[PDB]
Amino acid sequence: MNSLIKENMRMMVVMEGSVNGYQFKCTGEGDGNPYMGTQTMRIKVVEGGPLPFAFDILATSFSKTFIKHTKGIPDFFKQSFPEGFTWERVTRYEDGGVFTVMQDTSLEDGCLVYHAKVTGTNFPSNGAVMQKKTKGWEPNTEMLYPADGGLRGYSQMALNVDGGGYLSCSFETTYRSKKTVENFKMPGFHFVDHRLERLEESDKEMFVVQHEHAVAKFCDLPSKLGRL
Amino acid sequence: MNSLIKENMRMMVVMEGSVNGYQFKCTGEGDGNPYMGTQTMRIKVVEGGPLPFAFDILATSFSKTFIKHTKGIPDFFKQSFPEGFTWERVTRYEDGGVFTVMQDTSLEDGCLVYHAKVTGTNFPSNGAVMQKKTKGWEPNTEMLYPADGGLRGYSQMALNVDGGGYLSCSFETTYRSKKTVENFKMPGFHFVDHRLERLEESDKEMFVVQHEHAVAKFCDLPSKLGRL
Repeated sequence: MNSLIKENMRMMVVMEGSVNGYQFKCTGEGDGNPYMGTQTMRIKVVEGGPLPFAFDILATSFSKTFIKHTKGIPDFFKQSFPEGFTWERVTRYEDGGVFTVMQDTSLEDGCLVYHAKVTGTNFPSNGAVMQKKTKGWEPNTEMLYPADGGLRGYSQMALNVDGGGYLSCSFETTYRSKKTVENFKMPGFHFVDHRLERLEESDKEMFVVQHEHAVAKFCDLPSKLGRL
Repeated sequence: MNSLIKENMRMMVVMEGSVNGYQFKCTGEGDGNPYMGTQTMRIKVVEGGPLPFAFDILATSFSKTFIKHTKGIPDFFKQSFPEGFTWERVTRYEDGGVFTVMQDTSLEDGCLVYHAKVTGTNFPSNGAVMQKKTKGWEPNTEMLYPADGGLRGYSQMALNVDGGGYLSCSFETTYRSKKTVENFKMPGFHFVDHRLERLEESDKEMFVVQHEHAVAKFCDLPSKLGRL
């Protein structure tokens, strides 16, 4: 309902960085329905492939404009255009892996443009990520509230691994709008349900197709205090 | 649908421990509708009151039998009777407070009986908890999966504070059944939505009434992979 965010939008991304020292670069292009909360991206590893670590640890770093907003929840991301927004995140893994990201989101000639700078370290050589024994993420519920002149999110995610168990992680995200705070409506406390899925891959994950469904919502449960 | 867990059940609790060294003891009694996911408890501070820290940090330690289970999710807790279950948890606060709990849940003469041993430390003297500037929890979504011969949960919660912002925390819980694993159905990966609310208080929180609504569920979002 921002005139610049159409019911169908394209996006492209460049990701550069390293994991455990292993330098790489990826590019991607995709499209989605921003108001329906759906999107698809086709990603290529263009430098350093095939990568010696699980592509799953990169998956959350490739698109916040495509969240369906329900109930009365203002859309931090769609309201930000044309100025756009940034996000920064630190993910911590249960077996010691760490992944840090700085992301810029812009709009140019009608297409969303993403740059992600990423740094991963301390993934154990014996672990599912460096042995490529990982098998995709579960859905998850992000918890958000305004903080520090931006929007803070907190996430906890479970990564399936070979044999049938899970590797957990958590992250904190700080989302920042390039539009001045006086010129958009800030949301309050809310949730975003996510379901990040891999649809296709080839060539030892040198090509990956990912999809996300995402919906901003309140907790569905009734309240004894008349609270959202 | 365990014959020992009736549609209305009573419970009683004893909590003993300390926070920042401050010893205390609480007792409580309540009742609820286990299959509806609702419960109410009336709690008294019987030693050490009035407490010099926010009662809100004790709130999650006072009842897992009262979760409404949807879809196909076996109920770890209701299946455990008559043997019962335990839980252990470590909560970590964003301003450094830490709270550790060991809990036993039994059934005696038709009433649920809880014992919670709690230890809290490193709450800052300047913080909302020790200045009693806290104003109740937001709802939250716990993420669970079987692990270590038990059920693991991961939670992240936001505590309202005076002035309008939040103090965040996270915790990991290990739930263990006293019934042998061969004799009940273990759930898979799932979520529990919670809404823990304070309804009444008196006497500088020497008396507190709390309510919880809790529902076990899958993520509501559609999947491109035919997954729950």
